[PDB]
Amino acid sequence: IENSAIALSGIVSVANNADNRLEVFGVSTDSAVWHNWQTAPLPNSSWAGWNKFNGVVTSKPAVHRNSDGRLEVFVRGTDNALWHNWQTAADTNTWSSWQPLYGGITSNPEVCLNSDGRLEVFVRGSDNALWHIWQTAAHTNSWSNWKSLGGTLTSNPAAHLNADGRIEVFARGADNALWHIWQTAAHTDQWSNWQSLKSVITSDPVVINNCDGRLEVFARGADSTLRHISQIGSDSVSWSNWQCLDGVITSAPAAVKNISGQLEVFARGADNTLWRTWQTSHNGPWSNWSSFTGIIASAPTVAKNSDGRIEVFVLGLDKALWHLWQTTSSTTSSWTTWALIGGITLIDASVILE
Amino acid sequence: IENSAIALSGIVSVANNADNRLEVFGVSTDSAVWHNWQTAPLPNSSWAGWNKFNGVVTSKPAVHRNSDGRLEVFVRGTDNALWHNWQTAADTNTWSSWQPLYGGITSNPEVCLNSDGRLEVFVRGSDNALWHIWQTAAHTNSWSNWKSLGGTLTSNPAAHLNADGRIEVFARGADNALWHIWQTAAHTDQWSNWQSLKSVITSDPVVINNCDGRLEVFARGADSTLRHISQIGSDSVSWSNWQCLDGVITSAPAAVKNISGQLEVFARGADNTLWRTWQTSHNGPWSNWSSFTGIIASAPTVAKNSDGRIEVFVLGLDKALWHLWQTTSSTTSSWTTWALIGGITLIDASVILE
Amino acid sequence: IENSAIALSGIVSVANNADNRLEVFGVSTDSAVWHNWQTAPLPNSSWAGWNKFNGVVTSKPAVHRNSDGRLEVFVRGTDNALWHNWQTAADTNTWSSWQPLYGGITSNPEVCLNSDGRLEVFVRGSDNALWHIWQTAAHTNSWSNWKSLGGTLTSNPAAHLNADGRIEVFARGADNALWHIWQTAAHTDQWSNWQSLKSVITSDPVVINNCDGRLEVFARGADSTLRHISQIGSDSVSWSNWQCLDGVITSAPAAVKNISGQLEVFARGADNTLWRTWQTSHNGPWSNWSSFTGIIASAPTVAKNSDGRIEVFVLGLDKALWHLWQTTSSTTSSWTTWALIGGITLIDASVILE
Amino acid sequence: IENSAIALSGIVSVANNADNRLEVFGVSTDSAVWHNWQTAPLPNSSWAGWNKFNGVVTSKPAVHRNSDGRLEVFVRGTDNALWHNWQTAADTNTWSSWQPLYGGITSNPEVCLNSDGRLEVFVRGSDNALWHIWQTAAHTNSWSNWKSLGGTLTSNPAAHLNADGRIEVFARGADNALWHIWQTAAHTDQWSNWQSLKSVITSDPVVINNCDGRLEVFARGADSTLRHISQIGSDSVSWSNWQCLDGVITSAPAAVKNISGQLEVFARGADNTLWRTWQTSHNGPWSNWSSFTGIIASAPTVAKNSDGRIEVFVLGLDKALWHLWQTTSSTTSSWTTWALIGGITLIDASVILE
Ligand SMILES: C[C@@H]1O[C@H](O)[C@@H](O)[C@H](O)[C@@H]1O
Ligand SMILES: C[C@@H]1O[C@H](O)[C@@H](O)[C@H](O)[C@@H]1O
Ligand SMILES: C[C@@H]1O[C@H](O)[C@@H](O)[C@H](O)[C@@H]1O
Ligand SMILES: C[C@@H]1O[C@H](O)[C@@H](O)[C@H](O)[C@@H]1O
Ligand SMILES: C[C@@H]1O[C@H](O)[C@@H](O)[C@H](O)[C@@H]1O
Ligand SMILES: C[C@@H]1O[C@H](O)[C@@H](O)[C@H](O)[C@@H]1O
Ligand SMILES: C[C@@H]1O[C@H](O)[C@@H](O)[C@H](O)[C@@H]1O
Ligand SMILES: C[C@@H]1O[C@H](O)[C@@H](O)[C@H](O)[C@@H]1O
Ligand SMILES: C[C@@H]1O[C@H](O)[C@@H](O)[C@H](O)[C@@H]1O
Ligand SMILES: C[C@@H]1O[C@H](O)[C@@H](O)[C@H](O)[C@@H]1O
Ligand SMILES: C[C@@H]1O[C@H](O)[C@@H](O)[C@H](O)[C@@H]1O
Ligand SMILES: C[C@@H]1O[C@H](O)[C@@H](O)[C@H](O)[C@@H]1O
Ligand SMILES: C[C@@H]1O[C@H](O)[C@@H](O)[C@H](O)[C@@H]1O
Ligand SMILES: C[C@@H]1O[C@H](O)[C@@H](O)[C@H](O)[C@@H]1O
Ligand SMILES: C[C@@H]1O[C@H](O)[C@@H](O)[C@H](O)[C@@H]1O
Ligand SMILES: C[C@@H]1O[C@H](O)[C@@H](O)[C@H](O)[C@@H]1O
Repeated sequence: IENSAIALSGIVSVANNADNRLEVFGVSTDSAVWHNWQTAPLPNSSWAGWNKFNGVVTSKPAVHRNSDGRLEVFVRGTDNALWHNWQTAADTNTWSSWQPLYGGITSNPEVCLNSDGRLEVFVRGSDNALWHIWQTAAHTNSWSNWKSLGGTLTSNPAAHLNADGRIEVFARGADNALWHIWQTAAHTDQWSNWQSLKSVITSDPVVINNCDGRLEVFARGADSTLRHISQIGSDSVSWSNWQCLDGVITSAPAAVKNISGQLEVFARGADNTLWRTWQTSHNGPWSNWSSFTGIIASAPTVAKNSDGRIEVFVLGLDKALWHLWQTTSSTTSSWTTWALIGGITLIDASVILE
Repeated sequence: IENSAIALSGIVSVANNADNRLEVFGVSTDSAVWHNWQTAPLPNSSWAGWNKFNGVVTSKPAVHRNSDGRLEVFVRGTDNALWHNWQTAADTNTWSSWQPLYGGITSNPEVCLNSDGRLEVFVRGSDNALWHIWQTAAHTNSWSNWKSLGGTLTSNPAAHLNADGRIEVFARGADNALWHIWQTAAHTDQWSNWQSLKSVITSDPVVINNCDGRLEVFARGADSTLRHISQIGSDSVSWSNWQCLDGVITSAPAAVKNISGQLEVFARGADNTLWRTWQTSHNGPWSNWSSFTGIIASAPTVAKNSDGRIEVFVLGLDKALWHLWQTTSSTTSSWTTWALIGGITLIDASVILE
Repeated sequence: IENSAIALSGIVSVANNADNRLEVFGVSTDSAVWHNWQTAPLPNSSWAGWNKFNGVVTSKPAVHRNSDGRLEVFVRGTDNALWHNWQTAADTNTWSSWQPLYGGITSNPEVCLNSDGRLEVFVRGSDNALWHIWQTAAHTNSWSNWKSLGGTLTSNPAAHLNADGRIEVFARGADNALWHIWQTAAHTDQWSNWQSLKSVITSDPVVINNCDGRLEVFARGADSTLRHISQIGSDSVSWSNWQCLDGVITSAPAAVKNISGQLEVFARGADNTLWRTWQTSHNGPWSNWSSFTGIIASAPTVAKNSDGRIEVFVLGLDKALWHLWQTTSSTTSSWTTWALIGGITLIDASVILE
Repeated sequence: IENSAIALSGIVSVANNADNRLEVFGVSTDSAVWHNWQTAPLPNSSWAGWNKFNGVVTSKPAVHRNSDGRLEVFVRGTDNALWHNWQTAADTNTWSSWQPLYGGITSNPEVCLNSDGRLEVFVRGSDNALWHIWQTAAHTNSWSNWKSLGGTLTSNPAAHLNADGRIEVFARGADNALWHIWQTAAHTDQWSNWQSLKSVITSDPVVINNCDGRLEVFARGADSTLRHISQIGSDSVSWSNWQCLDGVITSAPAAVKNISGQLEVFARGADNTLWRTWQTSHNGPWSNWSSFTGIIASAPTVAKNSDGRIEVFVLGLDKALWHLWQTTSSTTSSWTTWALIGGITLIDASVILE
C-alpha cells in the first residue's frame, strides 16, 4: 500500500433505537438509502425487511440517535450538499424525508452528540478544511450556519466526546499523519488549534473511550498493520507513544468495548476473512488475531445488542449484507456463523477523497 | 443504633433531562411535590425557581428519564396507591399531572429502566412482599398488571441493571440482612429466587456499577460504618466478602462514578457534616473521609453535570435545599461552599416502614 | 475480647535457606529451641527430624537469612538479654551456638535485613520503648551498641522494608492504636518521629509489600475481625482508610503474596479451623473466607516453597506441628490435608507483654 | 538493517554484590576482564578503581551472584572453552582466578540461578545447538557434564525464571524468529520441545518478569523498532500478540522494573543518544521515548541500587565507561548527566555469531 491509501470502509452505518433495537443504513444499486431493523432488541430477532428512502445520494450515510431517542441520518446529495432525514417519533418507522442543510461536502459526514443534547456534524468542505454545523437546541430541527475549523483533511473525520464533554475530532492531514482538534470547553464553540499526533495512517481514524474515560484511537499504519495511541492524562494534549500489533489488515478497523470493559477490535485480515483481537486484561496485552470462516468484502461494522452481545455486519461476496453475533452475554462466548439479511444488494457509496 | 434502624434518606430525587440539565423533586410543607431545574446544564447555572405539581402525596418521589428523554415521576398518593406524572415532551416544562397506577404501596417507589427501553417500578406491597409493574412498550403510557415477587421487605428496594441487561433488586429482609433477586434473562419477566447476602444493614442499599460491569452495593452496617460488597464474576451469584470502612456515618450513603471511572461515596458523618471518600486507584483502597464545612440535615443526593462535574444536594438546618459542586472537571478539583436554592422549605416524606 | 488483648501467635518461625529449603524453629517442653528442615526444597519433601540447640530460652525465636545465605536465630535468654545463633556456612547444619548481644528485652525479637545487607533487630526494652541494634557490616558478627527509638509499645514490633530501602516499624502503642516509625534514608540511622495510624488493634501488626511497592498492614481489630490499611503514595506518611473484612478471627493473621502477585491472608477462624481469604483481582475485593478441616491451636505460619507453592504450619491439639500445602503452583490449586511433622511437642514461648 | 542483524550489545555486565554494591565487568584492550565496584551501595558513591583478572578472554563476560552471595563470572577462553572465576567470600575482593569448565562455545555465555540455588549456564555449542551445564549442589564448585538441548541458534541465549521456578530460555532461530524452550518442572532436567514465537528479531532477546509473575520479552524487530510480547496465562505456552513501539533504535534494549512495579526500557536511539520509555500505568500504554544528552557507543546496561535508584552504563565515544542515575527514589526523579568511570578503555568482546 501507499502512504495516502484509505482502507476499505464499512458498508452500513448502524444505530440503536431508543429501545435498543439495531437499525442499519446502506446504499443500494439505485443509489438510494435503504434501511432494515430488528423487530426486537436481541441478535436472534427477525428483521423487518429492507425499506427505501426516496432520493439519490452520493455518500455513505451517517446515523445518530438524538437525545430524545429519534434516529437521524445524514448524507451527501446529488448537489454535493448535506441532507438529513429523521424519525418523527422514537421507535417509530415514520420519517421526515430528506431536508436540506446546504453546504458543499467533499467527505462522508460524521455526526456527534454533544453532552448538552445537540447533534453536531463534521465534514470536509470544498476547500478541504474541516467544517461543522450544529443543532442550536437539543433534538430540534434548528441548525446553525456553517463554520470552518480550518486544516487540510485527507481522510474522513472521526469525532468523539471526551469524558468531560469536550468534542475531539481526528482526521488525516496533508502529510498523511493523524491530526486532531478539540473543544476547549464542553459543548461550546471554542476550539483548540490543530495538532499533529505524527505517524502516517492509511485508514480513517477510529476512536473509542476506555472505562477510565481516556480516548483511544485506532488506525491502519503505513505497513498495513493495526496501530493505536491513547490519552494518558486528563486533557487532550497528553498521549502515549504509538503501538502497532502484528498482522496485516486489509480494511479499516472497528472497535467496541465489551461487557467487561475491555476493548476489542475487528478488521478484515490479510486472508480477507474477519479477524478479531481483544485486550486480555485491563489495558492489558492484546490477543493474537482470531479468524472467522468466510471471505468478506468490506470492513466490519460492529454494534452491541440490548443484552450486551456483540454483532458484526459485513458485505458478502454476493454483495448482500451478512451478520454474526455472540451466542451469550460473555466475553468468551462462542459465535454464530454468517447469516444473510437478504432483500437488496449494497454498493460502497463512500466519497472518493482523491 | 438498633439492627432494624433505617438511616436518614436524601431529601430530593434528582434526574438529568434529555439535554442533561439537572432537575430536582421534593415535597414541601403543603405535602405537594415541587420541582426546580437548571436553566443550562452546568453547575454554576441559574435555576428556574420552584414550581408546584398539584396533588397531595405520601411518599418520597422517584424520578427516572424515559428512553425518549421525558422525565417521569412516581409517588404514593393519599389513597396509598401509586401515581405518576410525566413531561409531555423532552426538555419541556409541560407535565401530564398525576395519573393512577393503583396498587397498595408501603414503601417509597423505586424505578429502573430496562435495556429495551421500558420503565419498571418496584415497591413494597400491602403484604410486605416486593411487587412490580412495568411499561408494556418502551416510553409508552401502557402498563402491565401488578405482579408479586414475594419476599419480606424491611427497607425500600434498590434496583440496578447488570451489564448484560438483567435487572437486580436489593432490599433488607425480615432478618435485617441484605437480600437480592434478579432477572435471569435481560428485560424479561423471569426471575430468580430470593438469596441472602448476609450481614445486617441499617440503611437502604445503594447500588452502582463499576467500569468493568460488576455491581457494587453500599450500605450502613450494624456498627454505623459504611460497608460494601461487590460482584466478582459474570453472574449475580458470585460476590466478594463484605468490607467496612472506618468512620461513623449518620445517613444513607450516596455513590457516584467519577470522570476517571473511580467510585466516590458521600454520606453525613458522625459530626453531621458532609463526608466524602473515594477510591485512590482502580478498585483501589479507599481514602480517609474528608469533611465539608456545614451541618446538614439529610443524606446527600449526588448527581453529575453535562461536563462531568459532581454536584451534591442536602437539606439545610433552615429546612431549605442547598448544593455545592466541583469547580473543574477533574478528580482532584476543589469544591464550592454550600449555596441556597431558595423559595420553599422541604419535608422528609419517606414512608415510615415500621 | 478487650482492647488490650493480643491474639494467639504462630508457634514456629520459618525461613528459607539459601537453596530455598524451609526450616522451622520452635520451643519444646524443655524450653530449648529445636529446628527441623526439608531435605529438598519442595513441600512433599521428607523432613530431616527435630534437632536441639542447647540452651534455655524465654521468648519465641526469630529467624532471618543473612545476605550471604546463612540463617541466624535470635531469642531472649534466661537473663532476659538477647542471644543469637547462626549457621557457619550457607545450607549447612553446623551452628555457632548461642552468643550474647546483651540488653534487656521485654518482647519477642523482630529481625529485618537492610538493603545494604546488614541485619537489624528491634525489641521492646525494659522501659517499654523500642530499641534496636544492628550489624555494622553486612553478614558479619560485628554489632552496634544498643540504641533507643523511644515510644511506648504494647505489642511486639513488626518491621519491613519500603520499596526504597527504608525500614519501617509498626507496633501497638499505649492507647492500643497502631503506631509506626521509619528510616528517613535507606539503611541509615536517621529516623522519623512516631506517628499514629489510629484504630485499635488486638494482635501484633503483620506487614507485607504489594507488587507495586506499597506496604500493607494487617491486624485484628477491636471487634475481632481482620482489618487492613495500605500506603497510597510513595512515602510513609500517606495511608488509606482502615477497612475491615467480615468474619471473626481468633488468632493473629498471616499474609503472603502468591505467585500471581495477589495477597492472601490466613488466620484461625471463629470455629478454630484455619481460614483463608485472597484478593480476587489486583488490589481487588477480598473473597469470602474459606475453611480447612481440622481444629488448630495456634495462628498459622505461612511460607513459600522454591516452586511458589504455599505451605502452612500450625500447632495441633496434640501439641505437635502440622502442615499442609498447595498441590500445584497455581492460585486455584487444591490443598493437601494436615500432615504431622512428628518428634517433639511445642510450647508457646511468646513473651507475655502485660 | 537485514533480518539476520544482531544489534549492538552492552559493553559491561553488571551485578549487585551481597550488600547490593554494584560491580561491573568488561574487557579492555589487553583482552583481559577488568572489574570495578562501588565502595558503598549508592549511585553517588566513589568507585574503587579498575582491577584486572589475569587471562585473555574471547567473549563478553557474564556475571551472576550465587545463592550464598558470592559473585561468579563466566567467559569464553582462548581455547574456545568455558572458564569461570568467583569471589571466595561474599563482599570480598579475593577471587579464585579462571578455572576450566571445558566445552566448545560459539556464543557469549548466559547464566541463570535456579530457585534451588544452583547456577546454570546456557551457551551456543559447536553444532549451533543450545547446550547447558549446572552446579550439582547450590553455590558449590561441582558441575554436571555438558548436555545438549538441541535447536539451532542465531543469537545469544537469554534465560529467566518463571514465577513457579521453571527456567525458560529464549533465542533467535535459523529462520530469524524468536524461539523458546522451558523446564517443565522447577529446577529439574526435564525440558519442553522448542517452540516458535514467530516474528523476526534483530537483537538478542531481553526478558524480564512483571509484578504479577508473567514474563515479558523485548527485542528489536525487522523494521528496527522495539517490539515486545508477554505471557498471558500461568504457563509458558500462552502468549499475547507482538506489539511494536514507534521509534528506531540502534542497539539492543535493556529493561528494568522500577520501584512502583512498572517496566522501563532503555536503548540507543536513532540519533545515537540514550532513549528511555516507561509504562504509564499498570500494564499501561508506553510513553513517548525521552532522550538524554550525549552520544553513546554501546547499548545501555541498566542496574538498580540498594535504594531503588536506576543507574545506566554505556560506552562513550572516548571508549571509556560512563554512567548516569536517578537523583531520587521516585519514578519521576530527575537524572544526572553522564559521569566517567575512568582508568581503562573497553572493547566489545561479544562473540561474532556469523
Ligand atoms: C438526498 C436528496 O434527495 C433528492 O431527491 C435530491 O433531489 C437531492 O439532490 C438530494 O440528492
Ligand atoms: C461546508 C462549507 O459549505 C460552504 O458552502 C462552502 O463555501 C465551504 O467551502 C464548505 O464547503
Ligand atoms: C490538518 C492539518 O492542517 C494544516 O493546515 C496542515 O499544515 C497539516 O498538514 C494538516 O493537514
Ligand atoms: C460473508 C459471507 O460468508 C459466506 O460464507 C458467503 O457465502 C457469502 O457470500 C459472504 O461472503
Ligand atoms: C397524587 C394524587 O393527587 C390527587 O390530588 C389525590 O386526589 C390522589 O389521592 C393522589 O394523592
Ligand atoms: C402492590 C400490590 O397491589 C395490590 O392491590 C395489593 O393487593 C397487593 O397486596 C400489593 O399491595
Ligand atoms: C426477602 C427475604 O424473603 C424471605 O421470605 C424471608 O424468609 C427472608 O427473611 C427475607 O425477608
Ligand atoms: C447545609 C447548609 O450549610 C450552611 O452553612 C447553613 O447556613 C445552612 O443552614 C445549611 O445547614
Ligand atoms: C540462650 C542462652 O542459653 C544459655 O544456656 C543460658 O545460660 C543463657 O542464659 C541463655 O538462656
Ligand atoms: C534493650 C535495652 O538494653 C539496655 O540494657 C536497657 O538499659 C534498656 O532499658 C533496654 O532494655
Ligand atoms: C508508640 C507511641 O509512643 C508515645 O510515647 C505514646 O504517647 C503513644 O501512646 C504510643 O505509645
Ligand atoms: C491440626 C491438626 O488436625 C488434625 O486433624 C488433628 O488430628 C491434629 O490433632 C491437629 O489438630
Ligand atoms: C580465561 C583463560 O585464561 C588463561 O590465561 C588462558 O590460558 C586460557 O586459555 C583462558 O583464556
Ligand atoms: C558445549 C558443547 O561442548 C562439547 O565439547 C562439544 O562437543 C559440543 O559440540 C558443544 O560445543
Ligand atoms: C531453535 C529452532 O530449532 C530448530 O531446529 C529450527 O528448525 C528452528 O528454525 C530454530 O532454529
Ligand atoms: C556518553 C558520554 O557522553 C559525553 O558527553 C561524552 O563526552 C563522552 O565521550 C561519551 O560520549
